[PDB]
Amino acid sequence: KPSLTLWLDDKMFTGLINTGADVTIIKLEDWPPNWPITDTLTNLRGIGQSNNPKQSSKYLTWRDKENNSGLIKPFVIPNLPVNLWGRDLLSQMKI
Repeated sequence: KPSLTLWLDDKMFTGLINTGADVTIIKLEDWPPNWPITDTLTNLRGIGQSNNPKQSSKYLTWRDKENNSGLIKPFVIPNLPVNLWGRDLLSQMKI
């Protein structure tokens, strides 16, 4: 399958598996507005400073449906049409 549903802290998210990227990206529309984000100067692949990318301020706990768990600190961007799981997350999971 091409997509994966997981929990980040206390919310479920679905996204495409994006093993080509080292970092995970959540679309701003799915980002809970009470969760802290901070502007990032990090140079993301394919994303320009003018998109004003942000990063989760804290690490989030991820869980899968088997209660395997880890931590990721995803980037968050506007006008992204799907959530994209990167290697930061995928290398922690049994796949």
